[PDB]
Amino acid sequence: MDIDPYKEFGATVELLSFLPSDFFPSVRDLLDTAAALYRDALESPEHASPHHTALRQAILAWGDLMTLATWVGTNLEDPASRDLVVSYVNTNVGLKFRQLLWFHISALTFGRETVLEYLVSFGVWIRTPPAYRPPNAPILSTLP
Amino acid sequence: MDIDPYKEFGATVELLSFLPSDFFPSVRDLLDTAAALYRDALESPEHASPHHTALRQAILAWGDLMTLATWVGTNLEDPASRDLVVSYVNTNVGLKFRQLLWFHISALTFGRETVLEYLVSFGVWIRTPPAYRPPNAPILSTLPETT
Amino acid sequence: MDIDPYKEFGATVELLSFLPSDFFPSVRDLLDTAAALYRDALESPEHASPHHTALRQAILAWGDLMTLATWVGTNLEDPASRDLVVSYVNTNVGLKFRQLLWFHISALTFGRETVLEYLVSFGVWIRTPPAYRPPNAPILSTLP
Amino acid sequence: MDIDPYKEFGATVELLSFLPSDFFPSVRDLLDTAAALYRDALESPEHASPHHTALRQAILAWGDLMTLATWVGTNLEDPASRDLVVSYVNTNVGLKFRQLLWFHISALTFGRETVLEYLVSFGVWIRTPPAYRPPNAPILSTLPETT
Amino acid sequence: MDIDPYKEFGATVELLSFLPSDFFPSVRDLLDTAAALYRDALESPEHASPHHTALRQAILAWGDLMTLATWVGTNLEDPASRDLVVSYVNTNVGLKFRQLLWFHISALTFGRETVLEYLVSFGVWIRTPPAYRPPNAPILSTLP
Amino acid sequence: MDIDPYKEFGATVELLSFLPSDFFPSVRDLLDTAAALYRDALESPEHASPHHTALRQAILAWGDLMTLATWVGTNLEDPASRDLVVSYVNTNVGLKFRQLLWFHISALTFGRETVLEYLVSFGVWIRTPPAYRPPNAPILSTLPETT
Repeated sequence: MDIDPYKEFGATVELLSFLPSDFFPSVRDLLDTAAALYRDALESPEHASPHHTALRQAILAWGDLMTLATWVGTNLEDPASRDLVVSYVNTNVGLKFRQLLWFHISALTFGRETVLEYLVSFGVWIRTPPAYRPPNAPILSTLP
Repeated sequence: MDIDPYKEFGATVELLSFLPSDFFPSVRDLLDTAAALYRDALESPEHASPHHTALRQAILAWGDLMTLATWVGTNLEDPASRDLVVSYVNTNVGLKFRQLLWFHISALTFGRETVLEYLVSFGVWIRTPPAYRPPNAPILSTLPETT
Repeated sequence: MDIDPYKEFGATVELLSFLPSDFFPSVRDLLDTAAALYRDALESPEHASPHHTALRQAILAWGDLMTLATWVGTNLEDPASRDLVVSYVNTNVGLKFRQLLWFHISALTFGRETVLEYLVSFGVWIRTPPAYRPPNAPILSTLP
Repeated sequence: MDIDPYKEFGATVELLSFLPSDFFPSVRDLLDTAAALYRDALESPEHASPHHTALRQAILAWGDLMTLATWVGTNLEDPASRDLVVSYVNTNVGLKFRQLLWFHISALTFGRETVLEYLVSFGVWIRTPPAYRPPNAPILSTLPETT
Repeated sequence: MDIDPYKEFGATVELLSFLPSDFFPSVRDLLDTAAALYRDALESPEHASPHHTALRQAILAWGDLMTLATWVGTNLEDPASRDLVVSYVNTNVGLKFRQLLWFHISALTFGRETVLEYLVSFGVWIRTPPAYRPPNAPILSTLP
Repeated sequence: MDIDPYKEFGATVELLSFLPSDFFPSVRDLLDTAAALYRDALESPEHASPHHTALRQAILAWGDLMTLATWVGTNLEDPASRDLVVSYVNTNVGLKFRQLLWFHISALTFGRETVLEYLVSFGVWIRTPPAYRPPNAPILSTLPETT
């Protein structure tokens, strides 16, 4: 129905819909990265931040998902439709799950509020026309 | 790798699982009830308890899952394999959801602690064969009143 | 020689023998339970209450039994005795464990005391004829 | 699964192997030793030291083991095997045993701490050249060892 | 076996494995640089920071190593295998010893904690796609 | 250039070296013992004393060294030179390691100060010819008790 996993973290999907998927790196990179960065905490009895809790869902859902996606190519014998599904999956799926994936990470990496900026900010960069906006786009920053 | 979305919720999946599918109410039922219950606060931006959040993810998750389930029969035209997936889905998959799903609901509705407690004890129930264990398995008791 | 495990907690071998095998769920089911609740608490560097140790022992020997048992017939081509080993496995030995096994676990969540009285009152239960025997065998209920 | 029945007293297997398989006496020796020393105790409903348990446990275990070893060829007398396994057993199993088995024993006799110690320091002895070490490694006894 | 020289400095190898060797300049540059920057302190009776202590190990190990590597081309007469070993060495070896080398230096140059950033940060740069991420990558910075 | 990984540890290599190889226990032995001893705290992120750290480096170092030693015989196929390097390695090289290696271990196990002290005195031992110096060279004495 109607529910935005970003709103509770005080956010909006559109803000993201208007910074095309092409951006958010490939799940893997994201995965591997994030993973072995907090693995310990990740598998800890303390959901310090919602992000954490959430995270896994996307993980399972997906992990368990791909774990299934591959199955398709086992108990099924019809390469026409079998090798077709993988498409919509590893593509039109990673979408909502990639940016989001990253998105979340970004917090622990940097911070909730702080994040906002990189969002809107870029929003300006993008929308702002080709000839002016210096290709040197916004990037997840420093400390102060 | 290996992670348990209950590590924080002081419990484990490996455990619950015993649970014969015959236990968890129909997906929709679960969806309805759940939603139908806390509806407002749900779509609210206020993360009261993590449980809430994740749950929501499970939603979109299953959301697109079904939002995709309808996609299966839409673009794919191979009535043989088509129904072979919808099955595994609404079943071999929903399980994990329905399973955990419900549990969550139960939490807020009965309080994280005591909740598992029920689950716990019950454990031995099933881990108990026929002729004995009264067919009156313990039930989600509306939290007993006072002391 | 002559020593009873149930003694360090005041109990005899006959005691449990009042619930002829058939009751005690089988090994697997049992095991899981533990780790399924004390995963870490198990491999925890603390001996909170002996029990654990005991348990762990049964686990060892056992874990070694199942490591040797499976081995019996795979690394040594054997006759009318590669499927006849599993026979004794279950019946006269594993039993003692299953009970003692479960036995502990139980108390580890119900309080050794009450735990005892369970099989106790229950004893008469089973030993008290059917048509008359109460419509419900007392169980390791959270207490109520 | 995985677990070290030594953490129960802040210990790990490894340490063991470091030592020569031979090092530890054969069960028999070991067995009697205690049975003739602490028998009175053990049998009593006092868990004084967790050790007690594990100890006796290993005993049941092995007790069944040997009550099984003799059963290895009770009803059936297989030619090239029946005594080649009762061999392997003591070979790759009684090992894990005796080590701790004894360890345990002496321990209660020489308090946990001191116990650990001895072997520790002893360790290097062996893993240290000839004319650069005492006539032999130090010994057990009570008051002598460090903290 | 299993041990990470970076972990004690609160770090992880992977973080580094995912920023390919090609990055870390040639040992020499690194060496000469680092060397005559703290030489004094380097050969001082005070291991102020572990980095120091560690450092030399890699140094010796390597210094003493190359000191040997060259030997290969002395008491050995077989150019086929002699001139082959140098390969795996000056390449597949400098690896773990270069980034690490630098890595350590980086501290004294900048600082422990501070470092972290340049790591993760870049992690974002890299992973982040070609068309957007401005070639102007992260670089060891300033003071505040 | 010229550096001494002992400058900080208040000592020098040039010194120790006298030490006839016959002194340092086998590499493995050293590895085992060492590891086997402080195992946990070792793989721990907490730098207690620098000694620890460096030591670890020596590990990887030798680690890849051997991790490479196995590489030698794997890809290179010239049985003549092959064994000519493995030798220099496990010997002409291990030396420095075994040498220092052990020393470290000794430190934590006996305390930086007193440790060298032993080493020190010993110095004159070897620097002393036959017929005199009792073949009972001073030994790593478990730190004498009290005053």
